[PDB]
Parts: sequence; structure tokens; C-alpha cells
Amino acid sequence: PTEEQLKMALQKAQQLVNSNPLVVFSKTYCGYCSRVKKLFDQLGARYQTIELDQESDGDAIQAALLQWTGQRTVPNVFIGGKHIGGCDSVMEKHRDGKLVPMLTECGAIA
Ligand SMILES: N[C@@H](CCC(=O)N[C@@H](CS)C(=O)NCC(=O)O)C(=O)O
Repeated sequence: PTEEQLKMALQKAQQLVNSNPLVVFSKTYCGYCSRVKKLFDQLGARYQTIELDQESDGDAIQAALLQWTGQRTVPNVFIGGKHIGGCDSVMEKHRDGKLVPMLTECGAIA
């Protein structure tokens, strides 16, 4: 990715995060992505999925997410504009009772 491509990809990722209470940066056949989506489904939370493998600038987006979050893998979850992390991170928040209130606070759960 060129520096302009990384910049454009970051802007794209930020706009998605800004315009969705819950965002799941994903890949279509990632088992961990499927797990987190299933959890959110069952919690009644609406999310925007973005499948990097189906985006033309998916590599640039993954590079931008690394720069932005230090994370190299999908799923890469944001809630209310804030970085959550991967499947494990989301499961951790579900485990300590913080996830539903976070999801409610930002509108992801009505
Ligand atoms: N501990 C991480 C593991 C996630 C993970 O390993 N994701 C794989 C996809 S199955 C990945 O992103 N591999 C590198 C890639 O596909 O870019 C989590 O719970 O989210």
C-alpha cells in the first residue's frame, strides 16, 4: 500500500466507525469473526460487518487498522467509536458484564 492508499483506507475505516454504533471488521471465512457475529446476533445488537477480503482496498484497510489499533487480525471490533479488539476481547467484556451496557450506551442495542 502507498502512503496515500493507507491514508485513504484509514479515512474509510474511521468513517465506518463514526457512522456505526457497532462495527466488525471481518473476513468472510474467519471462524472467529463468525463467533463474534453470532454473539452479537443473540444479544440483539445490530452491527455493520465489513469483509476485508471482499473490499478492493482490504489490504490497505488491514494495514490502517494495524497502525490505528496495533492489531493484525480479524475480527477487529469497534463500539461507540472505541476500539474493542478481537473475539477474545469481546468475549472478555461479555464475561465481566460490560458488553451489553456499552452496546446500549452507544445505540447498538435499542
Ligand atoms: N485471538 C484472536 C484470533 C483471531 C484470528 O486468529 N483471526 C485470523 C482469521 S481466522 C486472522 O486474522 N488471521 C490473519 C488474517 O487473516 O489476516 C481473536 O480472538 O479474535
